[PDB]
Amino acid sequence: TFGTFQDAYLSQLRDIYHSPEFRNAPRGQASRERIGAGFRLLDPVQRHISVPARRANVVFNFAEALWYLSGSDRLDFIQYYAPGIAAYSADGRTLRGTAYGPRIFRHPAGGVNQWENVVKTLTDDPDSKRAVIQIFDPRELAVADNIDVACTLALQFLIRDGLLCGIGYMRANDAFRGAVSDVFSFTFLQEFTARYLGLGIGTYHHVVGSVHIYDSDARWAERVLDAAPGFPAMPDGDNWPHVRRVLEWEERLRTNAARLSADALDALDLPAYWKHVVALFEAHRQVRHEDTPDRALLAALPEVYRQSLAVKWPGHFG
Amino acid sequence: TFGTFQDAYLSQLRDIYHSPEFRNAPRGQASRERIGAGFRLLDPVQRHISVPARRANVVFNFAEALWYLSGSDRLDFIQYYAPGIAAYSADGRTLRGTAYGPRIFRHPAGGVNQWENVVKTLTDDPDSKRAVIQIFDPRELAVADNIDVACTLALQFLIRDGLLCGIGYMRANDAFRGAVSDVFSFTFLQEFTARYLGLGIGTYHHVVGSVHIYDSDARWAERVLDAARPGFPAMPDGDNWPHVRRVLEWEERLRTNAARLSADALDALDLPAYWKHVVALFEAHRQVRHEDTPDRALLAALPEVYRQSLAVKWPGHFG
Ligand SMILES: Nc1nc(=O)n([C@@H]2O[C@H](COP(=O)(O)O)[C@@H](O)[C@H]2O)cc1CO
Ligand SMILES: Nc1nc(=O)n([C@@H]2O[C@H](COP(=O)(O)O)[C@@H](O)[C@H]2O)cc1CO
Repeated sequence: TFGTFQDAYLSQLRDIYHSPEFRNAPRGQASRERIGAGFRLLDPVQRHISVPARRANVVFNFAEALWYLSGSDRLDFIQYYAPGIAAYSADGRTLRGTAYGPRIFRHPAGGVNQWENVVKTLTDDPDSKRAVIQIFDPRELAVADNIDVACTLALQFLIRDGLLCGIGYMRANDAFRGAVSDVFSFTFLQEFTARYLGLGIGTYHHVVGSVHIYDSDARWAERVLDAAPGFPAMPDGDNWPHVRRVLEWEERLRTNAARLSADALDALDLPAYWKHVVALFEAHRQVRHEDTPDRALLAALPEVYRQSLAVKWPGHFG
Repeated sequence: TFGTFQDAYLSQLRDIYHSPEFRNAPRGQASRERIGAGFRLLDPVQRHISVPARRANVVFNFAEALWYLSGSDRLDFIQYYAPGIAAYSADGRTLRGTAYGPRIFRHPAGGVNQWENVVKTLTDDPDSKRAVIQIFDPRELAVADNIDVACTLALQFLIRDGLLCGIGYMRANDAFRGAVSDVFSFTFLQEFTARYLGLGIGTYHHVVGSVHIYDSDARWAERVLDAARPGFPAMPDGDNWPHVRRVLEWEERLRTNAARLSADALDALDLPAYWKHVVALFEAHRQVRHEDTPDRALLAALPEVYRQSLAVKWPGHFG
């Protein structure tokens, strides 16, 4: 049990690095591995990694989470934030097991909106043990040479003592890279669902069949291990309308069809929390489309976001 | 980490009974509960509970595991061994989320045989992290007033250092009743698959979202904790499918009382000893359920673990 994700993250990293149960190479990828590893987070909202050596990218974090909420399988959206992700796209325009959006909101086994069913289930029976969103699909193993098989099995939500608790079940997780965005996204969905239901946030449990550090990340992992402000709360109630507007801005900014000044960002008809997210996308637009870094944009952000930007793009925001 | 399932079972039962995290009533069923609970078993073949006050039923345990291997959703098969399982059947004919057989061998999503796909995946890439059998299905929550939603999410197998390791992921598990048969069946599947692949048996990991004791079982759970050996036999090496097919033939004939076998007939069956003993369990159960003469010579030839289970479960017949 840990207070924040960062504590759990570093502890797990040091477990796998120092005492791997196995060294092997699934699909030719040499790794240090532990089996059946998990942890419990007391404050899932504190979901960010702030160790400068890790250079955690809060823009990608929100982008992935919102990509999931959009229900999209499209590569163009997500690869703009994570260029290496195209390696998992067979067709060069969609992602398959990597795209959790369709798994949540239109699962290929029946075309089911599981999020809605979870909400209904917990509304009809608050104590329910059945409120599960399945991610993995039985057909992913049926075809050979599949380059993108879902590594998350399911996400479960439970209301306990008036608080929404979350559990992520994974068959496999990159403990150094992927875990950072996976735990961010799962706890983001947990918080989002809690606000929708009018509940407080409980604990988050993470459990994984194979947790591993790829040997190709060993140097960077070592640098993070040698190294050594609060994440803001999402506003109460139904955030879908705000998410819809944020997604409109995301696309306009990503395609460089529009740009927002510090004053224009503050003028947006959005809660402060979501204004800052759009601000992250404007900052990312400045990077990607080589536009002038706005220091006034930077100064208005929550400190956690300022730090992430300054460390990730020090030439722009340092 | 525990050596045997009994050690893990008793430790967990004590945790939930005496130190529950929550008290609630999902679907109106008052319970003591802990969230995010699991264990590791170093010796998954030792999968049985022998505490007399628990009255663990080894015949049901094998019947459930074989019911799964048969790929069947039929109620008639399984309710013969566990009459109370009828409560989860909406049609009096089949089970839905309780029936893991079809989920494994012809999953609702595509009709996929996931066991075959797991074996192929591990054959092509021994180190694979992908060898998962999905159990749960997204349509189960879309069924209005569903009385039988799968509580197992998935089973995963990994080949590590020449051993097959197993992981059972469940959204919910009854710590008193269900856990006994679930861990039996999952470790049975694990062993069966290891033998088929020519591997030794690795660790078994059990991971559960909600682990609970129902208040209706509190008195019995207390008797077990207040009350608190011989080894469980190993399944033969190699491909056991042919033996399983033969055992399922005998299972059907004995259950329907369409056949019966004496102790000497059982001993002379053309099966490995391990599987002969399982057929004998079914013959013993037939004697009980169809009111035939108990064969004490049958009882005497069984492994001690099975003798004990029969003696405690049916003391009037085998005590
Ligand atoms: N969300 C994810 N988390 C992750 O940790 N991964 C990583 O990508 C790997 C996919 O390779 P396998 O299908 O061989 O497990 C996982 O083992 C895991 O290390 C991938 C995704 C999907 O992009
Ligand atoms: N294999 C099983 N193990 C189990 O432990 N169960 C128990 O049956 C309950 C089913 O009710 P829910 O769908 O409300 O979780 C589970 O919570 C669990 O307590 C049921 C089955 C299938 O009949």
